[PDB]
Amino acid sequence: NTLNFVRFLELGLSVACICTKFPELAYVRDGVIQFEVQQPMIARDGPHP
Amino acid sequence: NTLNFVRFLELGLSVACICTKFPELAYVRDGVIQFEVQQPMIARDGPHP
Repeated sequence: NTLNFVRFLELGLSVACICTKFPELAYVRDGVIQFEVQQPMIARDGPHP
Repeated sequence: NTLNFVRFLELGLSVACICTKFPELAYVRDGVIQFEVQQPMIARDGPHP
């Protein structure tokens, strides 16, 4: 018998991740990702600060 | 992220009010509005007034 080979991209699970190659991953000590998120405002009056 | 800007008139609440600009509102002591409603009547007989 001959096996049926699966490629990772053919699967439906491949949508849940963003694959990227990186040859110099053995030299990396610690990687970080930064975020900047702002929020809207509601203007009111009365006994509300 | 980029904030999404909402304008008041684009809402469906804007049909519930008639907005108008008024620069000298702070010099209004007591703004006033009137109504003049008339009513019909029924002609009848008998010893009624």
